[PDB]
Amino acid sequence: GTHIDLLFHPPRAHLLTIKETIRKMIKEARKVIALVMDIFTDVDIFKEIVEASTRGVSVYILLDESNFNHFLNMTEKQGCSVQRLRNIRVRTVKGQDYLSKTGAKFHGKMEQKFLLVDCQKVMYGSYSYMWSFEKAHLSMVQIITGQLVESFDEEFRTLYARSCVPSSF
Amino acid sequence: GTHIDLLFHPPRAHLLTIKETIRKMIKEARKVIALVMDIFTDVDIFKEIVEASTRGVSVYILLDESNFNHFLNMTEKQGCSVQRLRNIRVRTVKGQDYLSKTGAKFHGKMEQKFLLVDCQKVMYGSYSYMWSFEKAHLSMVQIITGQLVESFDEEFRTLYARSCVPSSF
Ligand SMILES: O=C(N1CCCCC1)N1CCCCC1
Ligand SMILES: O=C(N1CCCCC1)N1CCCCC1
Repeated sequence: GTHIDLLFHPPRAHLLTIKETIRKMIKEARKVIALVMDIFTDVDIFKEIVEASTRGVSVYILLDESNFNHFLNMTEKQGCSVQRLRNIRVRTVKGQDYLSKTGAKFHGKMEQKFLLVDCQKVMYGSYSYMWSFEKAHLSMVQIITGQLVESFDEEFRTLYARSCVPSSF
Repeated sequence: GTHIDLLFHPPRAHLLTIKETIRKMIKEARKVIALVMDIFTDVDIFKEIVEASTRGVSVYILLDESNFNHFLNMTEKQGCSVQRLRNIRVRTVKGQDYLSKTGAKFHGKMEQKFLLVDCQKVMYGSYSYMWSFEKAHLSMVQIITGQLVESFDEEFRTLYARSCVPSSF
């Protein structure tokens, strides 16, 4: 009871691009959007998310901690104060703590990305929401429906519990 | 007609780590191993692949072109001339060609990571074969059996057709 389609960028034998399919999923959302992403600088996908939030959709966004200031800078350059949108909550996730060769204390990255809409559909894969994924790289995603969506829901809730208010806020 | 399980690193309720499951999948290979990977520097996984090849398994490895020298540096440190193992073929894959504002022509990366064994089982996800994914980062994979495996086989063949002999070789 799980169904899976594959999409690629650049595209193959499918009608829509990965980015057009991301916009579609966000426009179709009626209740909740849950996003986990490492780098988020795409202005067009951000605008879709904000519009969803003005419609009354609750939006929860989990970003990798090291790269967060790239997202904040984009929203500021768009003249948005993302802090003030009540229907969106943005929080950061760190990787593991570790000691380097020299004994310094660092943390790694959250290498996870997926979009979960209305607890019924997931896009999961290697596509990051930034210009380099449009113009420079090859990538792929899965569009997932059915029972496996519950597992993504559970994982989102576990990451949300770990996540923190961004230090920049 | 597809079954999918999830594994995480650091590990959650499941018995084995991602790295232990990779070693397992390789040891269980009877005919063919097909691997697509962005960076490969983990010696223990490389030892497993070489041992599979000595028992007559055919091994096809596709590596992101921009990161290839990290692999080559590892195999040489280990005292292995990988280009002399006839049951292993290593080839590189480039991202898209694009032109920067300075005019110089560059290419991006292949952002794709999966292990396909005997045309029957796939490990797909965000885990790269390097020390940072053991000690520093949070990552996840899918373990896939059934009809979806066929789509991974098609994609492998498509990337293999695109791929090139590495310039060092
Ligand atoms: O409403 C949700 N969930 C439904 C959407 C997918 C999984 C998360 N959460 C978000 C995290 C704070 C607790 C409520
Ligand atoms: O025999 C294979 N395999 C590829 C797909 C998974 C296993 C079977 N190939 C490798 C790619 C070039 C031609 C032969």
